[PDB]
Amino acid sequence: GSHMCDAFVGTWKLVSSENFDDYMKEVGVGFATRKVAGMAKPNMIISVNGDVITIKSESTFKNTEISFILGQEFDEVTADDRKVKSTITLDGGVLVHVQKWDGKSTTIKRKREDDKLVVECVMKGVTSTRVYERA
Ligand SMILES: [K+]
Repeated sequence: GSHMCDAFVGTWKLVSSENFDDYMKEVGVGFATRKVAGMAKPNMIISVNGDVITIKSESTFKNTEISFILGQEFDEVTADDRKVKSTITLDGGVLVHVQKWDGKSTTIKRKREDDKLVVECVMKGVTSTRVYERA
């Protein structure tokens, strides 16, 4: 069936993270914003309403929300307030998310492994990995 919904929906709390500072620095985030965001350990709520997928991130620091349809490009406003154009597709069961803006691109993969949800964000060379568990 759509096994995609079952795989992704629910509430995910961050449990580990590597290279995030470096990833943000590369994406262009200011030093103070990088630091506070580095400590924020946000939740990622994923939901599905028919064809429309929704991903929220809530911390005390900052909240964000995207709603989208796979393959359909949409305007997104990132946590650091980049005005970007996003496209999220489903590849092998992985959610691939591309952000284009000002000639730059960054790719965010979200993939289920075991009971975990692994997010890999790649900008130019720099790769960051975050791991989430169901809350
Ligand atoms: K927090």
